Amino acid sequence: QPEPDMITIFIGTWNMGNAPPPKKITSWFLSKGQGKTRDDSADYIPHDIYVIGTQEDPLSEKEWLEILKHSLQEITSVTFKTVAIHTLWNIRIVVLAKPEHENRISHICTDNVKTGIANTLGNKGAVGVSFMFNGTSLGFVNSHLTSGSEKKLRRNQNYMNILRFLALGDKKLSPFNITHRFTHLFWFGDLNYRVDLPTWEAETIIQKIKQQQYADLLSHDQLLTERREQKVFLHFEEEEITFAPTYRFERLTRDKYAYTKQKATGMKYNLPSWCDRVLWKSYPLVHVVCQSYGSTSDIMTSDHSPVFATFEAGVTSQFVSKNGPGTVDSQGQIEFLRCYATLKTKSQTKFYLEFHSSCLESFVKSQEGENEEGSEGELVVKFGETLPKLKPIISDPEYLLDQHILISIKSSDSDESYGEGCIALRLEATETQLPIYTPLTHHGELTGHFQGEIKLQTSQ
Ligand SMILES: CN[C@@H](C)c1sc(C)nc1C
Repeated sequence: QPEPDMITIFIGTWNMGNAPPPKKITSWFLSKGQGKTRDDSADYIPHDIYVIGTQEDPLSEKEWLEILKHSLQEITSVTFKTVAIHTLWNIRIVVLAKPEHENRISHICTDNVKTGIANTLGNKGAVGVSFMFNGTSLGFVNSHLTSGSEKKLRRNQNYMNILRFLALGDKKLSPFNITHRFTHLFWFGDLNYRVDLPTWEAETIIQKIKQQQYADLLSHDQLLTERREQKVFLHFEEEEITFAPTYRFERLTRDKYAYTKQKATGMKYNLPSWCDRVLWKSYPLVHVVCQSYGSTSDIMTSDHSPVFATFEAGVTSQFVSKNGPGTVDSQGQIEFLRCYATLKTKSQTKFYLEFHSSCLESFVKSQEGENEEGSEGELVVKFGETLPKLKPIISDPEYLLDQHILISIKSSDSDESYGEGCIALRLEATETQLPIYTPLTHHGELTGHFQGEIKLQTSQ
C-alpha cells in the first residue's frame, strides 16, 4: 500500500443558532448548494479528513458525533474514526478520518482560547486541533469572534489573542505561534465580519443578493477590507466568495433575511453578511488547492447557513534512511550567503537567528549579526556569510527538497523573538546560489523581512 502524496480535506463551519440540526445534513459534507460546489461525480468519494467547526452548538459531543458519523456513513459507506473532539462552551471542533489513516495520524493536540476580559469573557473564543499526517503537520482552528457590525477592531484583537495563545503543534517550536507551526493551517468559524453599508441600504443589499450580484457587497466586507489593510489574517488565503451571505436568515426558510433591530439583537441591525468563513495558510511551495467553497441551501434550523470548503493538500511520507533519523547524513548541507534581516523595531540591541526544522536533529543558533541603519530609517541586521552550515538528518533530495526552515530573529539581551518566517527548500537547483526571502512577523503582525541566498547540497 503506497503512502499518499495528496489528501483531500473537508472544512465545515456552522453556527447552529442553539437549535438541533434537521434530520438530513448530507448536502454540507457533499459541498452542494451555492458558491463553488463539488461535482456530482465525486459524491461517493470520501474525503481523507473531515474537520467540523460549530458555534452556538446545543448538542452534547456524543449527540453530534452520532449525527456526523451516521451522515458520512450514509454518503460514503465508510465508518470514520474520531481523531479529536474539543468543545469550549458552545464552540466545537470534530476531526474525523478514514480508517486507513489511523496509523498515519499521530501527535494529536487540542486547545482552546477564551477571548475578552470580564464583560467580554464568557462565550467567544476558539478551539483547535493539530496532528501529524505522516511527515506533514496539520492545524485546524474554529473561532467564534465578537459579533456586531461596529466591532471589527474587537474581532481583530480576538484573532491576535487566539494566534498568540492557542497551544497546538510542536512545543519545541518555542519562538513560533500557530501561523508558523504547520505545513497547512486552516482557520474557519463564525468570524462575524459584516458588510459595512448604511442600515438604510438593507433592502438594496437584499435586492443585490437576489440578483446574485455580490461584487458591490464584497467590496464592503470587513474581513476582505481589514485583510487588504493588513489588520488581520496576514499571509492567509481565502477562495473567492460566490455564494450569498450566510447570515442572518429567518429560520425554517432561506427566502428571508432577518436584518431589523430587535430587543433580542440588543437593538442592532444584522445586515446580510458573510459571517462564516474558511481561510488557510500553508508553507511556501506546498500543494494546496481549494476545490469547493460555498454554503448549503437546504439546512434551515439556524439563522446561519452552513459553509463548506474542500482542499487538495500535499503530504509527505515518514522518511527513513540508513543514516537519519538518529544521526546526520554528511552528504547534505544548507548554506546561507549575503543574508540580512530588515526590522521595523525602533530598539537598538544585538540580534541572532534561530533555525528550526524537522530536517535538523535540533534547532541552531547563529552568531550575532551586525546592525546598520537602512537608507529610510530601518534597522538592517547583516549576517553576510556568517550564518552556520545546517546539517540535515537525511540528504536524499526526495526528502530534503520537501522541507522548510523556520527562522526567528531574537534579541541577545532578552532572547525574545522580534520576527518569525519560513523558507522552502523546494529550490530550482541544488549546489547553486539562489535568492531566498520571507516576511517576518511577531504575534502575526509584520515586523520585518529576511533575505539572502541559499546553497543546498543533496545526495544527488
Ligand atoms: C499576495 N497575497 C495575495 C493573494 C493577497 S492576500 C490579501 C489579503 N490580499 C492579496 C492580494
